[PDB]
Amino acid sequence: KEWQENKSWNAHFTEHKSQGVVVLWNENKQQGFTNNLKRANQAFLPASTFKIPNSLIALDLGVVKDEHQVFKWDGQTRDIATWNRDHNLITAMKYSVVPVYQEFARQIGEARMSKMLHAFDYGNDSFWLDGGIRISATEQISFLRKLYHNKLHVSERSQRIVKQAMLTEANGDYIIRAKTGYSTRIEPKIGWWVGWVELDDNVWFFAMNMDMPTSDGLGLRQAITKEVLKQEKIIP
Amino acid sequence: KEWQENKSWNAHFTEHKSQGVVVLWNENKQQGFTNNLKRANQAFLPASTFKIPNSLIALDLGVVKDEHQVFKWDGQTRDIATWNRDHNLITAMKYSVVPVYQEFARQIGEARMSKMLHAFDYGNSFWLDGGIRISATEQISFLRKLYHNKLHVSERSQRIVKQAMLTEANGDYIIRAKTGYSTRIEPKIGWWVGWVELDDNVWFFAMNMDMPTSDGLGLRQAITKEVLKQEKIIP
Ligand SMILES: *C(=O)[C@H]([C@@H](C)O)[C@H]1C[C@@H](SCC/N=C/N)C(C(=O)O)=N1
Ligand SMILES: *C(=O)[C@H]([C@@H](C)O)[C@H]1C[C@@H](SCC/N=C\N)C(C(=O)O)=N1
Ligand SMILES: [Br-]
Ligand SMILES: [Br-]
Ligand SMILES: [Br-]
Ligand SMILES: [Br-]
Ligand SMILES: [Br-]
Repeated sequence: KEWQENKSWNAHFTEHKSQGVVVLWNENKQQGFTNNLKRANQAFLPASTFKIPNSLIALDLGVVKDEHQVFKWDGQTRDIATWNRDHNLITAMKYSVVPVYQEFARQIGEARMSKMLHAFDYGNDSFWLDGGIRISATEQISFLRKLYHNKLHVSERSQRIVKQAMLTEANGDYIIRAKTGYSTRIEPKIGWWVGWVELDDNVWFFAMNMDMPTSDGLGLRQAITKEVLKQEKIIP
Repeated sequence: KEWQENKSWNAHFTEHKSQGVVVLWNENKQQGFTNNLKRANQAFLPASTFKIPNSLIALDLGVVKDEHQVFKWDGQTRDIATWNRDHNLITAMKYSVVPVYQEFARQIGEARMSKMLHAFDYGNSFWLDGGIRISATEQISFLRKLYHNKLHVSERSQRIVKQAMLTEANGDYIIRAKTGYSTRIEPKIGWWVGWVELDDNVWFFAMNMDMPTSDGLGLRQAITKEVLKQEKIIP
């Protein structure tokens, strides 16, 4: 619908010698805001943000029975400690456990994965890491709004379970449901944070990506998004 | 002399795809604020902001008798229309009439210019392409002496220059200020320095910003005012 460029948010990026985009969508007012309309509409690899639709499809097809089912560690030690243990959907999403999601994708199969992504109108195996799938910030928001309103073609149940699994932060002021991403297999190397802020009276959808040349800057994904949310008085 | 960085003002620069510093000084609270403590303390060529001390010295030495004395156009046409006419101190300051100020400087002479700038503790054609340099915070320090009539020149000299600095006034505020554009030496910068008089307080300000072309000159005032609006110093 209607979009507005707010170049003042660029200050949040330059303060950290960083480049990227934040996109906000005010659900009540049906209005979007971004520091960079062009980058807002540039498609990148989803990386770990692909765990949202992967989770939805796995649940809807019964590849994942529920958020309690245990996926046993395969015993192969990997360089992220949190991966080297048993997981359920909740902890697999929280710790971005690629091995668990690769197994989901194999059991889903490329034919069913394709029909589901087409039905989700999601962007355009390992394809979400080093393959052809691409999605923009504004496309992330468009997908997330369908998930929020249970409007994706999968069961309501599938959508409620994934939204539970997206829980990141909650207090008396706000709830954040979101997914982090880090795309390194193809240039440019970017960090993602996509999801939404639930308030008493409104929802603010958000999608941000930023240049991530090294691991060191990963915290800026959350820190820069929150600086924008603070500035717009969406959270304290 | 306590200073505080307020990085939120950087929004006013980035909104205009621009880089620079604004420095504010709250006279009542004796506190300063800037978006960039480092750039606040970087010295640049004063350019037309040098007309403030040049005016003060010219008046104190009797090179300029008063704000009404006429400086006759020398008849040489220059690329700034407003320069191609007679001027007094008021219009020479308003239109930044370099030829008038060069004549002041010649009659002052380098010896008296030097002793006066030392007595003013001012910074470290010389103000355009020479050795004189001043920071935003040094501008504020000089302007506060002018405001309080504490520069070593006559009170009269100081009142006349403050009159000549008048830029804008209404029922909300008075601005006394001088614009500058430094182009002879890199980096090319715009200046706006002066103060905002309110009923109960004075806010000193000094801003400079990268000015690669003529196109952005209005941002000197526009960005300073966005900061003054945000801090609720003016509506
Ligand atoms: C999601 O964005 C994941 C999270 C851990 O940052 C990344 C992990 C990579 S594969 C493993 C690379 N790092 C190993 N130490 C990934 C992907 O390539 O899509 N998602
Ligand atoms: C002050 O900053 C001046 C205003 C007009 O922008 C600016 C003009 C330049 S050119 C000097 C003119 N040369 C001969 N008449 C200038 C400077 O060079 O310092 N200041
Ligand atoms: Br929940
Ligand atoms: Br991640
Ligand atoms: Br007098
Ligand atoms: Br006056
Ligand atoms: Br000027």
